[PDB]
Amino acid sequence: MKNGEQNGPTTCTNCFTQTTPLWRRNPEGQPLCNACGLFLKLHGVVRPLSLKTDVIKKRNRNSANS
DNA sequence: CAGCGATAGAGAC
DNA sequence: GTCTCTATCGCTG
Ligand SMILES: [Zn+2]
Repeated sequence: MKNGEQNGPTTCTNCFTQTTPLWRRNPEGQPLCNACGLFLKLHGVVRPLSLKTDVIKKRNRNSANS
């Protein structure tokens, strides 16, 4: 389609967040967003998802990213 | 050209 | 000053 816009709604099975810079996955084949896969895998233990937030701090960038 | 992993940085008190 | 949590970068095919 010429729309090219959104067509596949990915869902984080851990926090349902649809806003993320990189989609991660669990060694079990379950889809995760950014922090869920990075944080859960490194901790190996469940932790209050209460850390759920819709606001993410944006960091600086390189001179130019193609 | 795009996607991913690992490491390090920053913030608040 | 120290500690924790999260994101981006660089590299390869
Ligand atoms: Zn998530």
